[PDB]
Amino acid sequence: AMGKCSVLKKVACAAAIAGAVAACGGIDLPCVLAALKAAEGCASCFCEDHCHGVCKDLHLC
Repeated sequence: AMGKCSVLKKVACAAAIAGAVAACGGIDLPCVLAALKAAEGCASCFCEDHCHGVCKDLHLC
């Protein structure tokens, strides 16, 4: 899903969620989502390519 992340901010979601993965230790989708969820809408950028197991659990896609 596009999310609250347009084409330009699709380049910036990696930075938005980056602070969340950095909080756990890499793309730990169930982990970063807890912190990244503050970015209501760019989490959708995060789980976009990670649309699987936990993403459905993450509750995005």
